[PDB]
Amino acid sequence: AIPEEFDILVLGGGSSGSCIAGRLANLDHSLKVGLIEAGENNLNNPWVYLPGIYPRNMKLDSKTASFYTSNPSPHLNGRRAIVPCANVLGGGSSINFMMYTRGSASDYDDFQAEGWKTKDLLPLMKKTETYQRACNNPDIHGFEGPIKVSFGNYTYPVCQDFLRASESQGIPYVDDLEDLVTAHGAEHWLKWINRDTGRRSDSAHAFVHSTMRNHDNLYLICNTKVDKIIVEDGRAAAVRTVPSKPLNPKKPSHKIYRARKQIVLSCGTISSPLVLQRSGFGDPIKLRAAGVKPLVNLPGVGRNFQDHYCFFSPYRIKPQYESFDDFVRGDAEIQKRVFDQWYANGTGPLATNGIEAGVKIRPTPEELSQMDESFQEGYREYFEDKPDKPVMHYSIIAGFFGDHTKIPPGKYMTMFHFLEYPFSRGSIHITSPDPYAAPDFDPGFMNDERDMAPMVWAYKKSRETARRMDHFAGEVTSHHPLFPYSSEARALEMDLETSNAYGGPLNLSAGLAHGSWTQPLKKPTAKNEGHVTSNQVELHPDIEYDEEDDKAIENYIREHTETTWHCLGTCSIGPREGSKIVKWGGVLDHRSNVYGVKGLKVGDLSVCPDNVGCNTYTTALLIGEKTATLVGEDLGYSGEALDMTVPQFKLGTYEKTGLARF
Amino acid sequence: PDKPVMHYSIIAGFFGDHTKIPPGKYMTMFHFLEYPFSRGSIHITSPDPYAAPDF
Ligand SMILES: Cc1cc2nc3c(=O)[nH]c(=O)nc-3n(C[C@H](O)[C@H](O)[C@H](O)COP(=O)(O)OP(=O)(O)OC[C@H]3O[C@@H](n4cnc5c(N)ncnc54)[C@H](O)[C@@H]3O)c2cc1C
Ligand SMILES: [Mg+2]
Repeated sequence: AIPEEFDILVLGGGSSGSCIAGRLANLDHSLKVGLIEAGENNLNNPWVYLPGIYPRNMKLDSKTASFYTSNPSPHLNGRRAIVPCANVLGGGSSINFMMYTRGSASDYDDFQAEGWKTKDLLPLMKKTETYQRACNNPDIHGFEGPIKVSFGNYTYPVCQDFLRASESQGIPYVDDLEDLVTAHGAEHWLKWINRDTGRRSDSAHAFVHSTMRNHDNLYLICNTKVDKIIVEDGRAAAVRTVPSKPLNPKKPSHKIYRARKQIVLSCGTISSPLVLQRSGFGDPIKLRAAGVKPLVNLPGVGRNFQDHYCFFSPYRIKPQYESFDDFVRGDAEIQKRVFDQWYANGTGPLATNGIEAGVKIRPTPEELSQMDESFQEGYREYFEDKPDKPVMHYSIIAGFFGDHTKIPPGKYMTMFHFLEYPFSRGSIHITSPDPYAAPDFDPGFMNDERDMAPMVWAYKKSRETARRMDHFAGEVTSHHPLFPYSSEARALEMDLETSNAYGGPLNLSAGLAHGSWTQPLKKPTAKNEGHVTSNQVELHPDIEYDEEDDKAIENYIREHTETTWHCLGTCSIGPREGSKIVKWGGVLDHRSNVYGVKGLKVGDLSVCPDNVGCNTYTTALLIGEKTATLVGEDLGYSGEALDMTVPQFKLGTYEKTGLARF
Repeated sequence: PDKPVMHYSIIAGFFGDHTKIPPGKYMTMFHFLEYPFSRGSIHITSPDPYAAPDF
């Protein structure tokens, strides 16, 4: 039922690869497009389409992730950060936290490609999603794309508090932070959730599984890891593959698919440089170490790796407030209701991503003056020039994203912060011919001195905005930076009466404190009389820092940052000779053709020369449709019907038609 | 020769605030120095019986 020779191969099941695959199959119908993926098929998989069970996908024993491990680095205090990668069809779209956001207009301009300008990509960004939200800026958001975006069907009350708290810190509340022209802001964060159904909006169901029902000319080859891309006579005409799991040691197996006219790498920013390097694309010197024969000289493959630096800081919440923390804990009685409401209706806690509100930031020069002089020096060259770019982002999660086995029982609200444009640059490289062998690579977290100041400053900022929220009960001190014990900057725990409130009536140890493990939090200043009851506020004292209280936050960040999976770079656009933005030299042409070979293209999110200050999923879709359009013109097909609409039953706004709301 | 310098035992549980520790079952070691060298003091600050001494 599967033929050996596809017309257009599309390696990878990544969200970008599903874009290229779905769009490409659609343009001709007659054309035969075969997609190859190293992972399980995900059609109608309950653990994928329903949004609220996202954290499970990240477990270490979890099937759907690869968990690459980095070489140890001094900068992380000897820490060896894991760098997880998606391993299911649809890529990370089947796994992601479903945060929605969009990068600055300056970002796409920074690629400085012959194309790829924001002015050109705006319509293409507009073509790939419908916008369930009550849009005000309708000249930018699409309104009838395959992928749906909304606020979900449930809303934790945390968001209003986070907004009233952020607004008091001099951070403006902007209705749309995805406008592409903003630094400071706050918003009720959008999610990749189909509001009309409550399902996750991954690219696979929207592009691949929606096309296959409708059209015969698409082949899905799940569970076949790519080994190598055979190339001869200057054309990339084949791709030998191996099974994803080597279950038959005595007789290893492989298969060689053929592509008549085009080939495409959408394997993600980690796997892809490896696949090029196994084919011999790289430095001959670096490649002889693995014994692979160097076919083409591309030093830039594997270089210029880039991430974001998230780190979580939980704060305990009052007992009376709602959280998803007890669902993922997870109780057998709460969880039953949480599912039962979703099947019965479609609107429940399960039908929402955890994160509820968030704040992009660009520091005031007055507060910028106290940052380390190195970062000031970086700010002048990098951000001084451009107004559009945020330096750092943080949001708020209505629960604890982490291991609940290792934290005290209760309900928490956890702040999430990720640096927007880390200066640091990593690398990656294969060590062995074997597909299965783990690459050695240096993500290079905190490799550059300049990356620390914004991190510390955002912890100092987010703590203050979590201290002004109505929900706040006290920091969880075990998961906060290790301040000296007598410091006034210290992370205080929950009150005694709240300790009784969580402990239950029958506890024999609530306020009992021996060993001084934690310090009780002081009562809030009394509400003013003579104010309107709705305007009264009771508030904790502001905290202040010294050098010894800064070193602690610094060590905290060094010892607890990790990849945010916004990884990109490696194979990237630029001159073959080299450029300032890509010191080792680029490998792609502006038309996404790999240098030195004919017929090979990259659809990965790796393509980007430099960071996009937004969650990476949107650029995945966008780059996937760029490479799709490029393949389209490369085939010589007319600009008429060059647009490649997927089948879908469009639902209107509920007031336009009666069949579309929750 | 008779005098121990220090003692510790073992408690078949966690003697402390269970609200502030992750859920599970623990065995907690307990150690107390036998003869601390240090010497303290105590003194009343006020005539009132109820007043807390500084010490
Ligand atoms: C846990 C998690 C949470 C995230 N949350 C968010 C979020 O909330 N919002 C957001 O914007 N971004 C988020 N992302 C990041 C975002 O999903 C990724 O940037 C995006 O999916 C990148 O897509 P890609 O096409 O570049 O790579 P991928 O989606 O990883 O595509 C790569 C595919 O190729 C396959 N593959 C790899 N090697 C081979 C090989 N040798 N042969 C065959 N197949 C291979 C992989 O199995 C995978 O399916 C998150 C990511 C993680 C993983
Ligand atoms: Mg990834």
